[PDB]
Amino acid sequence: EGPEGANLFIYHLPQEFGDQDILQMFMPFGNVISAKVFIDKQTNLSKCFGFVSYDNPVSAQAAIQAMNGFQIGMKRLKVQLK
Repeated sequence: EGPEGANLFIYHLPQEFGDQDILQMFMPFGNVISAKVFIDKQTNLSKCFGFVSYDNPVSAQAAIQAMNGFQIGMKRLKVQLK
């Protein structure tokens, strides 16, 4: 985890997405220093939301503007500054 408002919560993820998936999807907006999908630790199933950290707040802002409302797997992502 890093800087500022450089941290994002992403909701309505495809349940099949893992850490690497979310990392690669958000790297186009800048240097991602950590990315995590949250899972139910009994079933190991994704909770369909996760966390992404950039090394700068402008990347996070760009990611929000581009990926909030973005449709993938018949859902629209909800991308939110933490």
